[PDB]
Amino acid sequence: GPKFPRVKNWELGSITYDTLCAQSQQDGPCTPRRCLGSLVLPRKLQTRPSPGPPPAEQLLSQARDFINQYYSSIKRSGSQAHEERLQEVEAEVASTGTYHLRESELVFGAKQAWRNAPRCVGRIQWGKLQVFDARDCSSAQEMFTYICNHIKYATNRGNLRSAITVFPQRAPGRGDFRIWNSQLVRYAGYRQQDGSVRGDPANVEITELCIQHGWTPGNGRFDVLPLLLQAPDEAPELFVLPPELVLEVPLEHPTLEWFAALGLRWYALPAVSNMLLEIGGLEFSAAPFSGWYMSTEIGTRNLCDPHRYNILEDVAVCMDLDTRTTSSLWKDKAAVEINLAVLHSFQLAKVTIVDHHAATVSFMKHLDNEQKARGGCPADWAWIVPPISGSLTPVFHQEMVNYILSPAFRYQPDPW
Amino acid sequence: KFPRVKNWELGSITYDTLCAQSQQDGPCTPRRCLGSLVLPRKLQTRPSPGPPPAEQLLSQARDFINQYYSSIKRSGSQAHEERLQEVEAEVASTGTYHLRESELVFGAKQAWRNAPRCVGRIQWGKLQVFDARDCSSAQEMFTYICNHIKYATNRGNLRSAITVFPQRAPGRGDFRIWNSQLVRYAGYRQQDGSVRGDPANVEITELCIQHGWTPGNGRFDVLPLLLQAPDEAPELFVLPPELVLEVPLEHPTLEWFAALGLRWYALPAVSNMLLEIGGLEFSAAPFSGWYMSTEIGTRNLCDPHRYNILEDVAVCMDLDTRTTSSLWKDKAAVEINLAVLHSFQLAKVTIVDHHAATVSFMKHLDNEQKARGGCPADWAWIVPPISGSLTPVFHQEMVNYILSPAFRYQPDPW
Ligand code: HEM
Ligand code: HEM
Ligand SMILES: N=C(N)NOCC[C@H](N)C(=O)O
Ligand SMILES: N=C(N)NOCC[C@H](N)C(=O)O
Ligand SMILES: [Zn+2]
Repeated sequence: GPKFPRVKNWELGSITYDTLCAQSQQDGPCTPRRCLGSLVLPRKLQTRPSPGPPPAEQLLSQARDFINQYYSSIKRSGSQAHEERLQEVEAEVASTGTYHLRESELVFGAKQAWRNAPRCVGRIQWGKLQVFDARDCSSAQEMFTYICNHIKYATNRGNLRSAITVFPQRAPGRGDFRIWNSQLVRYAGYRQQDGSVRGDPANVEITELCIQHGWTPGNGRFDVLPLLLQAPDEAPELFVLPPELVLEVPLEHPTLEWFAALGLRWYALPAVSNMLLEIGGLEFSAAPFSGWYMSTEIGTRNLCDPHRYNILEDVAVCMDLDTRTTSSLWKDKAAVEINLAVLHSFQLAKVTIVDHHAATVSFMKHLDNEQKARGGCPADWAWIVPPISGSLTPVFHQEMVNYILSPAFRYQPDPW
Repeated sequence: KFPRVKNWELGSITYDTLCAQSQQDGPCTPRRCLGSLVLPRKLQTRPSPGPPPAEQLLSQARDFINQYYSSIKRSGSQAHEERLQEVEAEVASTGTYHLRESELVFGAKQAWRNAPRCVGRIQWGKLQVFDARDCSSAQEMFTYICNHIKYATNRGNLRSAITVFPQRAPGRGDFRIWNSQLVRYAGYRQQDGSVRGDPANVEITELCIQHGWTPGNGRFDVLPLLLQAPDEAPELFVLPPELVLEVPLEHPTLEWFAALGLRWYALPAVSNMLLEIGGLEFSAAPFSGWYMSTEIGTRNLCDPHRYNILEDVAVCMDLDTRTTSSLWKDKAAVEINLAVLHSFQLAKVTIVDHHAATVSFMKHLDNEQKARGGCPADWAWIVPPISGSLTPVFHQEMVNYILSPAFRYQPDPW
């Protein structure tokens, strides 16, 4: 039949065609010979640093293209305002080499970039995003203030609200605005003497970087790291977040009274801050965004991954499960009780959280919405399915097509 | 060119060079990835309007022969050069050729090894290959099938096997086994849209009745086989009950579990795939090994469009079915997978849990890295349907491609 990817839902038997992928202008990692679709960081999603300004011709088309998406969203394609804005963009690129977005355009692309994120299962909220314009920012100290305002608004005392703060874009012959940390809120990872790590092994490099930059270290599993904010052509400056601004949740179990005594906890606000935001060819090297957690992110990946808190065994022991044999499914039993702990603790502290069931069910609804609106939705299957109970969620049975659409959130090299 | 692969749990890195030997294309392109698609019309070996191009067949043939002689280390020997002569001579005159039993045995093991969606490929060298290429009727097919079953089952101490029926011939029909597996439970579409038994088998259950089978009305009624000899209507054969080992499910601690009347067969024998070796295609080549507990406990019994027993168990367990946040689904699933492992273990029937299975797969990945410089894997299929990140494979990046010999999907004969 149709000349587009046929996509099927095995639970429902329903069929759809993805026509939206025709819009993709950025190549992926796969070729007809092999699928490189399980690679976390292929050199097809990552945006290398451009030491020199993008070729005027290529910037122009990415820009002309973005403006078109913008006007189509307001339903003024072909209009005088549309054609004028186009002439205005090339005029600016012609004399300066780059151009700038209007306030409403930035808000559009930012929402669009989230909307285009293949690995995000919470895109049913894509329209609800508070875009804080911070393109006026000119110092690392000011970045700190904006971030504190971001955390305050976004955290909203446990009734979290999605938001992103856009700092100045990459400008030729001038350094980038960078947040060295991966997230605004992270736990320190201390490299022990015996070789191990106290805290979060993931954050070991940044922890040592903060120390080398004047940070006075603590020695706990859950120490919140300080921000290492960087302004153009200046070394990064260290800033310590006010404890009152960082809302955390002490984990406890609804039935297993001893879970509380484990001293486990997690911060309520998830804010990626190392990702690059690309809109119409313009690159925003620092633009932290945040929403709310899905239970499995904390209870399974963060707490149970081998290379993270790895608390699976400790909980298994407390539960008195046979940790000597795999066929007892002690890893399965503990993980379920740990996720149940994250859910219970957050629901008690009145902090926002969504479980993997409700989360995937809502993404399916988002998929219907997008089929009607754009004829498809770029989705990364391995990332959409929860790290536990996979086939128990509707998304598992949903085939997905993955591709890159702009605007978008891309990975970028570490500033060091 | 050569994909840099990484394991995020150990931070180790390897370059897959084996992908360079892939000659068949997948559904992916640089514009988009379709790797999560179960069966694209592309890879699928559908029927043909005549005999395959001699040029193409000859090249896939010569290639395979090269593989075999490399395997026995006689690459270059007179026996190697004379087998190429025989194949060239035979293709040039008959438009096809035939395989020696030994080569077919090497092909089948290599087909399994190259299967990207198989997590148990560590056992790839251990395969009993029954040469059934001297079959001329459905009745003979059935006797060969009963032989395969009786052997593979081995009173519960399961062994991996494959029975290879006559290859495909241009202008002639195909030897086909209509059932997707030798052992399956019936799916009776009841009046009110409901489905008694296994929903995934509703169509084949109907085909059997259409062909004269007298159906039951249980949830676990073993289906009869519809075997088809070339250009002939399929025939109905009922498997001898003694041949079909089944395991009654019970929980080690939940006494009421048994009362649910749940059970599942011991032998997983896929009978609808096509085995291609050196350009030749075997439309009927049922193969079997043993179950990984998740296939039964999670997928077969818990999938929405399958038995879908999740809620029932949840209620017996007296869980909070009101909200999704009480994780009742996850809780019921873990106990269901447990009951399976207990039952198959109490009954002395081979079964491997997803933890043991994936650990062995990691080991296999290692062996293959040294052996052939890579290993095609379909991440979504290798990672079990529950506790994904709780297993070593989840944290392993994988490269997926098509190597030959290979098991391919094929159209339904009806
Ligand atoms: C509203 C709540 C949200 C939920 C529950 C949600 C959930 C998730 C989850 C489960 C992931 C997987 C992360 C991982 O496995 O590391 C993810 C990824 C992602 N989300 Fe969302 N998300 C939310 C909000 C947002 C917002 C507000 C943005 C941006 C404006 C966003 C952008 C992304 C991106 C770009 C990724 C990719 C992460 C990566 O590549 O490492 N998400 N999200
Ligand atoms: C030794 C015991 C074996 C175990 C534990 C094992 C396990 C598995 C599992 C869990 C899958 C995925 C099944 C699904 O999700 O539907 C699979 C797929 C498959 N296995 Fe194995 N396997 C074994 C033996 C074999 C043998 C003997 C062959 C071939 C001669 C084989 C060929 C394949 C193929 C081609 C697939 C893909 C199935 C499909 O596409 O539907 N396996 N196996
Ligand atoms: N936006 C959300 N919900 N998460 O984004 C990534 C958060 C990361 N998986 C973590 O667990 O910290
Ligand atoms: N070879 C093995 N183990 N299985 O292959 C598929 C069998 C299928 N998962 C089933 O549930 O019957
Ligand atoms: Zn792909």
